[PDB]
Amino acid sequence: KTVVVTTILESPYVMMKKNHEMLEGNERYEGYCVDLAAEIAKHCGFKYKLTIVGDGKYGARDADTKIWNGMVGELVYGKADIAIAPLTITYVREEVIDFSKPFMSLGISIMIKKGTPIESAEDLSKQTEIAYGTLDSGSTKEFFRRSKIAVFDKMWTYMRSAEPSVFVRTTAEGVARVRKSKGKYAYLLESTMNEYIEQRKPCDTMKVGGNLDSKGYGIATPKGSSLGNAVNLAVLKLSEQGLLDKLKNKWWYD
Amino acid sequence: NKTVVVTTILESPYVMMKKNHEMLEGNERYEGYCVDLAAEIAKHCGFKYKLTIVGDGKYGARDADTKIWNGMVGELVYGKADIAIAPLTITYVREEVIDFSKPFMSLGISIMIKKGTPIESAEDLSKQTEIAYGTLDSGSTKEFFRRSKIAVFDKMWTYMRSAEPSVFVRTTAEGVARVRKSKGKYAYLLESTMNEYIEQRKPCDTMKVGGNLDSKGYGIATPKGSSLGNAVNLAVLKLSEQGLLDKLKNKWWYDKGECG
Ligand SMILES: C[C@@H]1N(C)c2ccc(Cl)cc2S(=O)(=O)N1C
Ligand SMILES: C[C@@H]1N(C)c2ccc(Cl)cc2S(=O)(=O)N1C
Ligand SMILES: N[C@@H](CCC(=O)O)C(=O)O
Ligand SMILES: N[C@@H](CCC(=O)O)C(=O)O
Repeated sequence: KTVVVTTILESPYVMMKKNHEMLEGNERYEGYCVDLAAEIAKHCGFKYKLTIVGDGKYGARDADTKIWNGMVGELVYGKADIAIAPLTITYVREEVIDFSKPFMSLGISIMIKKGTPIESAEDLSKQTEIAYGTLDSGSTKEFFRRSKIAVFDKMWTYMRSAEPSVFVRTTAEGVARVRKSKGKYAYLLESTMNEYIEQRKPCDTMKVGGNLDSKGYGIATPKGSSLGNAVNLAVLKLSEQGLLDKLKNKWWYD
Repeated sequence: NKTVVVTTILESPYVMMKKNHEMLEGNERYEGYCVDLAAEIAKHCGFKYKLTIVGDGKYGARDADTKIWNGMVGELVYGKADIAIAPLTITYVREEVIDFSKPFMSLGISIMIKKGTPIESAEDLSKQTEIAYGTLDSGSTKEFFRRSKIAVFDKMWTYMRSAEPSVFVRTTAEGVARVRKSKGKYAYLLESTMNEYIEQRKPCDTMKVGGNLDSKGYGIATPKGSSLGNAVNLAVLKLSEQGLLDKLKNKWWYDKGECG
């Protein structure tokens, strides 16, 4: 009767507390999604255990084996009962799992070293001095692979063959490359993470131009889960009480 | 298979009467964002449909006494329509009685003023009484202020609910006209989508001030347990990821803007 929640280490959604080595269970973690999980469980009235996804991935279907990895796979293959994390609502995912109404908005955004002469995605697709890449096994990478839009298709064709790999396993990994590469690398990531980094030291990164798309994160359940309805209503309630806004302010507090 | 009844509402630029509507019939009488959206959705889910303007011209609220739903929500609840394709706001009380797809457009509650009006925030409105302000009836915006426990919004509700004469309007157009005619003495609380649209229409004498008071979206609504729900939801996501929804908003908001 304990609900297994799958989630992922991603600041400021889920982070390890200081001195977590002597802590146990859910008390090991803090962040936006940790608070969110507590509020949902309170409303739906269930006990839950937070577990970090084994592979540290969000969820992608390996075209070769047609096997889902990451948090999506955990739901699909019955390892978890619910995903509470910055998991992007997409078409391919909605085909295999259920999403609640979005609890937070985001768009794919460009992260440049401050001062970098880039103002748009067109600018990136018209230069080769500055490199660019995305996170592996995520919705951002799938966006460019699938985009039949002019600029985005060009950006993808460069990215898929880039040597060495412009793709990273973690968001933190992509952050460093923008910083190290002296303005020769632009990271493609979601505006939420981008806006978060923009506020943190050494404050040398910059969100540039508008978002490339418009979407949201949603709480995910296995298809035909009895938990789905109550969770969706919980999210809506929290939104209308303004609690989602206060959580955003709290963890993106400058 | 049967012709699907679509309930919707005459709200610019979502559903508008074509210039030659009087010599047109069926769905051909109408044009707008939601009309194009309905065509796209129907094509993917492979159904034929008939657009129907909701009888009472309301979005949907539940009578406190009779517990009866009006507007487009009522149409779905009592089985008069199979689907709603309109700027219908996703809310908690509505999700309890009908289903919504994932949102196809984002909005927040915003403030409309006549240009030059000394108001830059909702707190500015709550602090004064010289400038009156209100909302649309039978809609999600009015329910927001009625239900809010946030001090400034509750202060605004306490004012609005007892204001004389009534600061509430029956249509968006009535609300816009009231802003334009009141010489800066009326501000209108409406959804950012509507606000931004009007901002681009002649006489170009209004504007949106401050940030949005909340964050939500419009969704395609179906009766609970409808078999159309899944296909429609998937269709909305597909159109979103193809960039179709962004192109539709550009077409109806800014591609024909009249204020430069
Ligand atoms: C179709 C649908 N769209 C457009 C939007 C729009 C805004 C937000 Cl905050 C979330 C979503 S989503 O993730 O529910 N999905 C992609
Ligand atoms: C909870 C949920 N929230 C926060 C949001 C946020 C952004 C958009 Cl575009 C739509 C919605 S909604 O209408 O699906 N609903 C109110
Ligand atoms: N939120 C994304 C991961 C972040 C990214 O791909 O940039 C997902 O759900 O796949
Ligand atoms: N979109 C609102 C109506 C407009 C408003 O209330 O401002 C609704 O669905 O109730």
